[PDB]
Amino acid sequence: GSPEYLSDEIFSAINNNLPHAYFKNLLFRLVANMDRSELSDLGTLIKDNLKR
Amino acid sequence: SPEYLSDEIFSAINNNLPHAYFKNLLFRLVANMDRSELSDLGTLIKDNLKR
Amino acid sequence: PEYLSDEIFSAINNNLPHAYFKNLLFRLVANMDRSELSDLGTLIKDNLKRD
Amino acid sequence: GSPEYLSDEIFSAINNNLPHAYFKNLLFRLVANMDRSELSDLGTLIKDNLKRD
Repeated sequence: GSPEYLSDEIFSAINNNLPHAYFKNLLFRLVANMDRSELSDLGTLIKDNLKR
Repeated sequence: SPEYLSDEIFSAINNNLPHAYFKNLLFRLVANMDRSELSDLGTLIKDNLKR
Repeated sequence: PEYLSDEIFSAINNNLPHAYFKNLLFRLVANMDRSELSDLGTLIKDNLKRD
Repeated sequence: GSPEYLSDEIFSAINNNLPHAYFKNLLFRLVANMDRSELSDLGTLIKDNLKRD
């Protein structure tokens, strides 16, 4: 029975106290752990994000 | 200050973060990046898509 | 971190000298201060350590 | 026979007209395709280069 969502302000405030580099060591290790489908899912989200 | 974080210490890091942090995490960070940043990320993705 | 496309990486390198590709790594690691050195140092370890 | 050695000045010259992001990109394409053997090689060598001040 534990909420699956992190409010913005709490997100923004946790990230303000993480080792800066973590935000690439994450994506690299994330993108590295993806498969084909995970990749187009990500490519497309990226695609959208640039058009918006 | 390292540019890369070691495995077991990055686990130390993640380990003291509630799951909520990671839920739709990929989404969020992607939500914040730059044009060249994400432009960069798109290329890698398109690369491994063929790589 | 700028990403260099699989096609922008290939292009360049084929226009690089065959001799340029000779033990680049010592030159590089030579042209790689201790800071860098340790970063990539750690990484190889991790890369290796994996059971 | 083709050369297989480049003077420190040609190398360096050839590096300055190289995109700033060539080496990091280059550095990990090598790494990524190294087996346990070469991995262990470069560590030992990074180690060696650690204290060869």
